[PDB]
Amino acid sequence: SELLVNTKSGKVMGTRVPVLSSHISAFLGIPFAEPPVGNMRFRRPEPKKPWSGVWNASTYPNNCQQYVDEQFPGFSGSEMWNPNREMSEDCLYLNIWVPSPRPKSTTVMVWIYGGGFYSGSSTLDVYNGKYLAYTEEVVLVSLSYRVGAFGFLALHGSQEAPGNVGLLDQRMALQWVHDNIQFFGGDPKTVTIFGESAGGASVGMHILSPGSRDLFRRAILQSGSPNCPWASVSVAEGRRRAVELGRNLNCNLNSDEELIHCLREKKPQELIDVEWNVLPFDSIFRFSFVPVIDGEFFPTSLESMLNSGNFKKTQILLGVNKDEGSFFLLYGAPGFSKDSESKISREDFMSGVKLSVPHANDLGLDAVTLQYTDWMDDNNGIKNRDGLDDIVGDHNVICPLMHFVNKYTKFGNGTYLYFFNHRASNLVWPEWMGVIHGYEIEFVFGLPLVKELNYTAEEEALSRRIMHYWATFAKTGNPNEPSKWPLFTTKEQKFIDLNTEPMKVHQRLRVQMCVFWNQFLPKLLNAT
Amino acid sequence: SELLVNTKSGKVMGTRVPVLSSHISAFLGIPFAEPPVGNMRFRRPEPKKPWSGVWNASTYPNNCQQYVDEQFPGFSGSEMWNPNREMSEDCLYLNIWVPSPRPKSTTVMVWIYGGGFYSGSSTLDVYNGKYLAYTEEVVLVSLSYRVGAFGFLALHGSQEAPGNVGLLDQRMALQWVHDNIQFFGGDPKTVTIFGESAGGASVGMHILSPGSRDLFRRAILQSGSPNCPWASVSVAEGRRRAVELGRNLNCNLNSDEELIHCLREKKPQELIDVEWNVLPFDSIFRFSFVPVIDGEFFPTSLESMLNSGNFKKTQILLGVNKDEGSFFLLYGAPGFSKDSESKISREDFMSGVKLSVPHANDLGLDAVTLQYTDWMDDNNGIKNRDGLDDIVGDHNVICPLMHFVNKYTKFGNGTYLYFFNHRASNLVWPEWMGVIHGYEIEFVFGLPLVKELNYTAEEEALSRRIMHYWATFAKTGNPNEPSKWPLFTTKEQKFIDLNTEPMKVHQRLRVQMCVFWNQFLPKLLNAT
Ligand SMILES: O=c1ccc2c([nH]1)CCC[C@H]2NCCCCCCCCCCNc1c2c(nc3ccccc13)CCCC2
Ligand SMILES: O=c1ccc2c([nH]1)CCC[C@H]2NCCCCCCCCCCNc1c2c(nc3ccccc13)CCCC2
Ligand SMILES: *[C@@H]1O[C@H](CO)[C@@H](O)[C@H](O)[C@H]1NC(C)=O
Ligand SMILES: *[C@@H]1O[C@H](CO)[C@@H](O)[C@H](O)[C@H]1NC(C)=O
Ligand SMILES: *[C@@H]1O[C@H](CO)[C@@H](O)[C@H](O)[C@H]1NC(C)=O
Ligand SMILES: *[C@@H]1O[C@H](CO)[C@@H](O)[C@H](O)[C@H]1NC(C)=O
Repeated sequence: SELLVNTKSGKVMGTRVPVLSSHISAFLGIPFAEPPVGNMRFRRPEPKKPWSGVWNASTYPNNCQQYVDEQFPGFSGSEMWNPNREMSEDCLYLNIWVPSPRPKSTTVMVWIYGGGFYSGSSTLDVYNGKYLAYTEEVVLVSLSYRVGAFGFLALHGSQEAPGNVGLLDQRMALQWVHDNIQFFGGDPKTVTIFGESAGGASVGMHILSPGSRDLFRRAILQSGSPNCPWASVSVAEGRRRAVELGRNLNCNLNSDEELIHCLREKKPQELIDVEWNVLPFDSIFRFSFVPVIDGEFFPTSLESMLNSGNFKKTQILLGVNKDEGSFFLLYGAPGFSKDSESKISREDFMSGVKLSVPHANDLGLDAVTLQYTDWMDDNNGIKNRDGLDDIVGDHNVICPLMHFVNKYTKFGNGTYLYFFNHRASNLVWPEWMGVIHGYEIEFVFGLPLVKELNYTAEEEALSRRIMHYWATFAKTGNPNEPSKWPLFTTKEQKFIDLNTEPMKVHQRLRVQMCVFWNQFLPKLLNAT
Repeated sequence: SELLVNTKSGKVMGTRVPVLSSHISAFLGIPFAEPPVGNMRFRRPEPKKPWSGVWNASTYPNNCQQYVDEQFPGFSGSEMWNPNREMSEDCLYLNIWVPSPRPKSTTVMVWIYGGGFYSGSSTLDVYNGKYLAYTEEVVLVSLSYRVGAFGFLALHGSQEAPGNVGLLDQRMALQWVHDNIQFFGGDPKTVTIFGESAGGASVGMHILSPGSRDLFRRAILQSGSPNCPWASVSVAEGRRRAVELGRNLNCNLNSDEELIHCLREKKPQELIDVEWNVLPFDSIFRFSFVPVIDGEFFPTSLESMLNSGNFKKTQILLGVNKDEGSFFLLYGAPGFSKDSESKISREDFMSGVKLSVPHANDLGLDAVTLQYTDWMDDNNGIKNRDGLDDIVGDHNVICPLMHFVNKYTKFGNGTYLYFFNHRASNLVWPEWMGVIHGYEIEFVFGLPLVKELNYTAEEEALSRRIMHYWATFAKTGNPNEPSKWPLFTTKEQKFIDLNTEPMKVHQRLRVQMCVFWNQFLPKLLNAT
């Protein structure tokens, strides 16, 4: 049977699903690790023990325990990101969509969800892999990994909560794909890992980590990169946050063992209830438990690894959206709200910059403020709002990505860069938010091909070329079919806009602002 | 003309090639069998029909259809093993390097490539025979043979895909050398067949097979022997895999004729795409289509043939490398990777032993684990990594070879044993891999004599003594020129280390571990 597959872990039985008036097989909820519960909470993942009998992979698995967004109850704009299954610490599963008839040995794509390392689910409707698997004939995999304290509580030195375990969950699912995807018709020598936001940062982290490099072929990074300011912390900062988490739950803090034991007796929701209290600064776009530069998963600092070419050399395709920062301001900065145009006073602009570059002294805050203010029109509310939006996006996503791409390209085997600036016709978020962080995903997963979702015909056409670019790149290392997306090179630095207009090629994506964020401000904060 | 040679099959025209500031003649691509295409796929080879006119033997022939390594695109360490010519089922050719001026009747050496019986090419740069032909004045021949399903699909009972045809390809090239090498100045009564890994196992198979014995004089086996656990299967297992291959390609499986007809209509790459899906166990160092103990090429089981002295009696020179197993763990076991020191956890060690002795029950896995674990330091990552490396190498190469050599020596006419443990100064593979499977070949073929390859002067000197040992042994049955490599005897069991230090003689190569693999574990698995 087409729905029965024999893996090295045991037999698994899928389910047939309809897609654009046709059908494909889906194997939902395949376990790849032992449930990280009880004493295994905070520990490195262990491989799933093989099972006898047939594993029912006909329904989505649980989502990992995470903070749930309740800012706009029932608003589809925000709820489409929340867990749509019951949450459970027993959440280490992967999902596979396989073309029908079963391919023999085709291109594989593995999706790694984002969510700032504190949330995310592989089961969301925008991540439904049937459209891409079907339209491009690829075997599409989506994995899961522990987030929040469960995935990233870090007490360096302890083997009980070493940190980075959520990245080790990702690695284990990739080990499983490498080892078993051939039975589903996937080619283990042609797997592309791709992800957005924290998922894109994760993809970049597996490209850097010696221990993950051999498990995949190529990579796609969407609005995220490994060196993002919110994507990692030192082992000392990770320790300080773990201790502060324990302090919030009245834990004995005399030894790592005492702290970890206490944290393990707490119900999941007790950890999530105080998670946000450990941030060191009043800040925006900062998450509590994220990867740690531990000397193992990351052998040295991310920057020296980038400088010395200490990373997987292959092809990469990556890019950013026009208004990466808007939703972080909506959710966390004074003066911004969902139902108003959010014109910002100079006072709110300034408290907004303080929130956006939490680690800066007064001189640094003045350098950012000057760089983003039009002094011939300083009380223009629209300009203040847009300037703040760009500050958040440039500092947190764009400039870190541009720095990663220029460092990568020097040693890599091929780079394709994009700038996604299409505002969807059916967007439910207000206009001031522009092309929002996460909104290129629906085009990557082909949602505009389904009539009921109400996209325009040109949006469907855009979705189809993006999917074909992503799959063609996954298959060959080049998004182009033998109008050209030019290669990004050290010298030329070309990239394309990705929207409904005829392709335009440009150069040096946000160079002006990124020289400020990647060279000047850091020098400024280091001297003062 | 020195480049024109008249053989029993027709005239062939060679090409003059430069070597170490001198020159020799090369006759590349001489056909020895009819192309095994169309309805001849899976069939025994047929002798090449003589041709009129002159055969252009100035360029390398195609390589046989095989799985291609893409784990490290462009890495020279791995690509030096991949086909460097176009692949084609039309691949049955041999290559000859002849000293200049043309010898009258000199020592002949025939190289049989390895590659686990699923890959390999006679045209690789490490197999360039000009250095050895030139430096030692031998006529050097390299043959080819079908690998993968093309060479070893076995449906015992059928004459259409009887199995072992790849070994019959080897035999036919040897028949051709026996019959025609005199015209190239070679002495047909003094031919030494030599090969590495599956090539060394093949050499041992022609020593056992009654039908191949009279076609050569002496033999050299490098890191491989006929009784290796991965080198053969029963006719029942061969049948089960052929049927499973057919099942993977939606073949009618009602009769051998139906299955074979279906398999013959498939394009080469369709067979290679699913080849790895027929292995019975999750395993490492196991290949899908290998020789079958069929009652014809091998009259009875390999072990009873060894026990009863049913094999060619002559002299043999053979040996092993220090870390035969490392690359198989890199490529197939969790926790190992090219760019890290690969320190293994106890968990990865254990899943590694399961993968390495696929055919063992739990008690057997416990016996291997206990034998290779230092219990005073069980979490030592380096020790776990090295222990696993030794398990793979001892079980797959060393102990099978030691068993073959002790059985052979009882009836043979002279044995010389070696242990190659020199790690090359210019090795591109990480340190943890040690003296890798296949890395003595470059010394046997004299690559260190070419300055541009960057070896040390002592490496050049080592290469020169190995080449002179191999050629002197091929010419006389003794590697020594009238410091001595002592004869391996039943009583003394002496062998030498082969490296840049002064020769040291030792005894009983890995006896302790090999008594475990050759006597205890098999008894254990047979009783339980
Ligand atoms: O001092 C502090 C700092 C923060 C906070 C507190 N105290 C107290 C508790 C509330 C917490 N605030 C809730 C913030 C949660 C994280 C900020 C981001 C808003 C929620 C994002 C959820 N999901 C989205 C995701 C993506 N795009 C989106 C776009 C629009 C709206 C929501 C999106 C892209 C993929 C990742 C998830
Ligand atoms: O369940 C399974 C088991 C295996 C596999 C799959 N599924 C799915 C497909 C991939 C296949 N894995 C690829 C394995 C290929 C064979 C394992 C060995 C690695 C490739 C060896 C290629 N060439 C080499 C050869 C030699 N020495 C070498 C040394 C270092 C690196 C490569 C070397 C010595 C001569 C023979 C070839
Ligand atoms: C798999 O689970 C679903 C719902 O949990 C159920 O409808 C279906 O019958 C199950 N299949 C089998 C054979 O257990
Ligand atoms: C990628 O590598 C191959 C060989 O290693 C080389 O021929 C090709 O030019 C490289 N491409 C780029 C964009 O560096
Ligand atoms: C032999 O073939 C090579 C290339 O295919 C060519 O350069 C050479 O001229 C050929 N020799 C003859 C006489 O056909
Ligand atoms: C090899 O055989 C010859 C004669 O058959 C004999 O004189 C010689 O001693 C033998 N050598 C060995 C090592 O058995």
